[PDB]
Amino acid sequence: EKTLKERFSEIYPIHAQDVRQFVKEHGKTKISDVLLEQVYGGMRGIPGSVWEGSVLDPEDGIRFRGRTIADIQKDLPKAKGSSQPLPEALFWLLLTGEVPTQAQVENLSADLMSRSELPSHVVQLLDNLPKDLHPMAQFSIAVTALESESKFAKAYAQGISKQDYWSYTFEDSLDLLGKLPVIAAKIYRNVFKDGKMGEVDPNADYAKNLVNLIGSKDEDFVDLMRLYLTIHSDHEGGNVSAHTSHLVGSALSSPYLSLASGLNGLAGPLHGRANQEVLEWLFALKEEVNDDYSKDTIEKYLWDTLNSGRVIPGYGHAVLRKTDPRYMAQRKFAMDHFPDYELFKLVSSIYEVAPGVLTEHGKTKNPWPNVDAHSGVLLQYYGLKESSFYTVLFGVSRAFGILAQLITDRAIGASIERPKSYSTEKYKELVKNIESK
Amino acid sequence: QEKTLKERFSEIYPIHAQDVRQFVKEHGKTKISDVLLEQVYGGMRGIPGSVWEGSVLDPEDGIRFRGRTIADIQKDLPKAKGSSQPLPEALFWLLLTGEVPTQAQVENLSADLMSRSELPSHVVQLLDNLPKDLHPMAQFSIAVTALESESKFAKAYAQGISKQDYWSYTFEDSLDLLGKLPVIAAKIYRNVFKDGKMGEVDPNADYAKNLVNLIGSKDEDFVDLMRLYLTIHSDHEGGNVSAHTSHLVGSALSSPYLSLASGLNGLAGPLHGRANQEVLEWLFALKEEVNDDYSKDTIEKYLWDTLNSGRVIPGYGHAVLRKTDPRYMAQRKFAMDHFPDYELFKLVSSIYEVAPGVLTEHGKTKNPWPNVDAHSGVLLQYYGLKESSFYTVLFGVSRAFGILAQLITDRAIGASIERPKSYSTEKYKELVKNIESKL
Ligand SMILES: [Cl-]
Ligand SMILES: [Cl-]
Repeated sequence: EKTLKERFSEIYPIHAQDVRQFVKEHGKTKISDVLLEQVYGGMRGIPGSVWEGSVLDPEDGIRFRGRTIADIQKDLPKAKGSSQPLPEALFWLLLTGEVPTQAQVENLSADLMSRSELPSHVVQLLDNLPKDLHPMAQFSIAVTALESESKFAKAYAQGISKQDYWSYTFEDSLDLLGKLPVIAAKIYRNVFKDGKMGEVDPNADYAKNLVNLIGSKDEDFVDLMRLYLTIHSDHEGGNVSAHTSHLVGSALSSPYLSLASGLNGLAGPLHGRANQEVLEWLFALKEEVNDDYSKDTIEKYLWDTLNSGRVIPGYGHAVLRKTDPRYMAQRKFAMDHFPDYELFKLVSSIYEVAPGVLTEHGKTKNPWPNVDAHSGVLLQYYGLKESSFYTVLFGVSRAFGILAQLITDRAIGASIERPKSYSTEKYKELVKNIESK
Repeated sequence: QEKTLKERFSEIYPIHAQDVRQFVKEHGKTKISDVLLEQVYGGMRGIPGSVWEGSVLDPEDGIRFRGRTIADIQKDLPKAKGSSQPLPEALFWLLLTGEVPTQAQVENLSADLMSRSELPSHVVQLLDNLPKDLHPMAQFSIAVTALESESKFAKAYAQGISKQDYWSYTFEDSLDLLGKLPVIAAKIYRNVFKDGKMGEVDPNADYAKNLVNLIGSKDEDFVDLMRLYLTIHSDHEGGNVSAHTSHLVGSALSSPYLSLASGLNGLAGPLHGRANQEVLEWLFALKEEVNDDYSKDTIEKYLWDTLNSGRVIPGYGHAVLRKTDPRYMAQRKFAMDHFPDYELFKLVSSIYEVAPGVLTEHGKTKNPWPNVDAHSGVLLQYYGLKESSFYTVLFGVSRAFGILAQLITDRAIGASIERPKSYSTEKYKELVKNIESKL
């Protein structure tokens, strides 16, 4: 059977020619306006990214290569005896657009584990960093330190042609992905435990390797991380982390510098800590209700929150018109594994009444929860109680979607992202000249 | 006593914010550009997608810092005593406030940066243990990211400050970071290319002098060159990859450390921060081929060969600027006042005398004039900075002035998070087809 690289080598030329023909025959078609309020409002609504892996369906939720969450939960290969989709199977789908067989996933898992040994200088680096340096900073530092191994950087310096960039980008990406669970686990053991990691089982999959090194053999913990790392793998190219990695990657920086930069954007409080924000709100709610998850007590707390200008964290979509299927997938996991967990029963009680209160409030068009409203409770259940580590887990997942698009961008020879800038003084000049024609 | 940078800026940004607010409220619906399909598939070239106050490129007069040309800042900005060169700390004041600081204000700002220049021990340990084969730019952004433990904005945000006070902690982190950048860069240079031994910071020295001192020199002509170098590379609009990257990461409220580190990683890209080294590599190849013959006949032959072979003359040819880069002329003048007999400079000057006419007669170059990158390497080579894998670190030590100036301004006016919309190629096809069917 074909490997991932072999199958992608047959698919990318078709995509590259299709893109060139598409732009040649339709490049002059205007697809949007640029209003002054958009360049001053973070380019909101501007089509400014070509991202193949995932598209947000406003009616069915995020779609990975046309597949919904229910689609990948049904079609993607699973580990033996498990019901959860494997994140490396989704990576295959993101990169190629095709569903891999069972044997292709396991061979890809084995290939990832064979690339998972951290170089000596990275282990030394991480063991000496102070514990009060945030794990996301330690995360992107470790990723940057792997640049000495970059096959793409060496290939560029040795005059490799542009049409061969993808191959070394691919190898760097798989080299990087194999070491991400080891880096994340090393940071977790050093900062929060005794600094002792296990060893990488070469037959373990991506998620199982991360959980084992973190320090558990619980198969239910392994299944949760398979679900977690899958559903967080990709969400369009407009978000800060995806856009940052594409931007740095478009100047031909290696996957290591592109992922490290994307992680720093994911570290931003407005981007990657929605998980932590929900959990702090849950604990602040739990301290005043004291096991009372009744309809009246929760609805009163929700009305007092909505009437005080605040919002319910994790609720209210801008575009999605129903409950995030990623939220439902985590809800099914909790109901099958620990339905009587107090922190879940609190989350479940909010889900039972919060859509109705937000609707009655009338200031929320789509009163439904997202993935971040349900992820922290499951992590807490398995002992991942240190929320300052949650964005690291987010980064271990989203790196799949980030590196898939990075490989694709080099395969088609995507150009450097360089828009034009003006000062406010100059924008007032441009606008004055336009409005007086 | 005169106002500090923080005190003067705190008086200026409320005016800038109200002007931005009223401008967008009245004119927000005005269309300023189109988005063609070839643009979203072409890196958004020509798209207005950034608000960058510090610098704007004047197509006739070169890059302007808050309206000031290179000649303007050479005249108006304060200088170090006995020196004719502009101080980068002075340009930073101008980039942030739009106003020219006094001599005493620049000196107190230099002293403040030096008081924050002490690297914490875990950064010293980290840099010393990094292997020599790890690229300096990678070590540069690693060390900057390691300083995140000192971030006052990160600690204040977690405590729960108001949105109106974001800029204040962003400002402090930015000055804390600026003070340590010469130390980080010099430590890297000693460890990778020298004996790993470094001097101590002089609390009375300026930003460029501290950098040259720790690298291992006290030559005043070297210090003056670095004053000029760090000044003219400080900022160049907001569309370039490193400036755009730091704005994008900063728009998610990441600290200046993570924002600058991400910007440096973009600057490390071969298509962004290596024009200086590309020109130098091409200069050395010419010298080997011409056997040190720099005659007009010999150089013009080599230039026609390069253009007829389908290649470009590195550093020559602007897309917009219609004359020689004033930053090139400022560097040409420095060499003629310090070492006009240097052979490598005579090569650069010999090229400058004949390349514009050759490119013009060749007829394939609209603006056949050299940029700042055509002349920076030869100056760095004269004073012993011959390790070209270090030039982008020096570029970053300068460009961080403009990056951090805009990041402070972004937080002061509460700039929104940059988040455009993406589509797959399949969805773009459906979008284009529906648009064309209605035309
Ligand atoms: Cl985002
Ligand atoms: Cl650029």
